[PDB]
Amino acid sequence: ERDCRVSSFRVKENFDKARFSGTWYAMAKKDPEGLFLQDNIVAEFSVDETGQMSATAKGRVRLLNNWDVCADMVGTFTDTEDPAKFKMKYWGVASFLQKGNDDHWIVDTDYDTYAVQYSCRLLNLDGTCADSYSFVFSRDPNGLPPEAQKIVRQRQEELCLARQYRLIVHNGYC
Repeated sequence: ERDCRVSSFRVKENFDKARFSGTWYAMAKKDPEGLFLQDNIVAEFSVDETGQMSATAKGRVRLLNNWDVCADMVGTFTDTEDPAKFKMKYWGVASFLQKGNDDHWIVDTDYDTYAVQYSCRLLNLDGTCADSYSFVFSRDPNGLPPEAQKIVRQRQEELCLARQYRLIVHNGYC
């Protein structure tokens, strides 16, 4: 029944930045081709007076051949016609870490407990994603409440990414 084509994905109606700001702990990730950001990923989102969102991040990274650092990132959200969809230009502090420009969309959030972010870097000829990534976000490093857990799972399914995610640990690396 449900569609798997990008342009169909729902997003957070009336997305509010302000409300969003703050610390978010990554509980689950759905890796894209060429994984970066391993685990212990904590993100600190903000917005300045203009209405411009931005954020930093931090987590383990597994460089080539086993060499794991504690990266520190920087993103800067470029709006779009739709409130929940942003163009995110990111880069790390160390000129050697990864740089890019990725679509960042807020699929769903309640602002105070969980969030579900989505990103599709390369579409297929059929409209489905050929290279995507997801983040389940939790305002608490211990998990979300059974109630939040439920919509979140509902959400992972609407993105046709269910049971594709993987638990994100916070064992204290960073």
